[PDB]
Amino acid sequence: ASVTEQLRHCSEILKEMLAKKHFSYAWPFYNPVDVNALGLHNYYDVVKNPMDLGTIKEKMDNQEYKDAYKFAADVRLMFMNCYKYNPPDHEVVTMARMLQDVFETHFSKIPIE
Ligand SMILES: CC(=O)Nc1cc(NC(=O)c2ccc3c(c2)c(-c2ccc(N)cc2C)nn3C)ccc1C
Repeated sequence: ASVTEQLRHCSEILKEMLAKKHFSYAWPFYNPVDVNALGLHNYYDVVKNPMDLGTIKEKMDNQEYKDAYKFAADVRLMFMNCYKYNPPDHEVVTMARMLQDVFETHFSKIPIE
């Protein structure tokens, strides 16, 4: 479990989160929340550190993650932003949790801290 091998598995996890099979619930998370289109103008009063898969993929491609756990922190931040902002019963929370189930299932293969 070198850091290279771990970062390689994190790239595979991200590819899986962006894969076609999950599009039906992952699409709200591909790009920054479109606050202006949706009219969610209190979003930035609640969420001070936005994150989305496109941002994570740009960081991964730029070699910006030093280890698997910094990658995990950014992925989990994207999900926590959704859970912090949206009502727990909301449809986008259901979609977020489905995408998180994909992440957590695969991230379970990464050695602990
Ligand atoms: C404090 C507050 O007002 N909460 C709140 C929020 C909602 N939410 C929506 O109405 C909504 C509709 C379509 C939406 C979203 C949210 C999001 C979204 C937003 C943020 C994050 N982080 C991730 C995602 C995927 N994407 N799409 C396509 C409704 C009622 C309340 C009271």
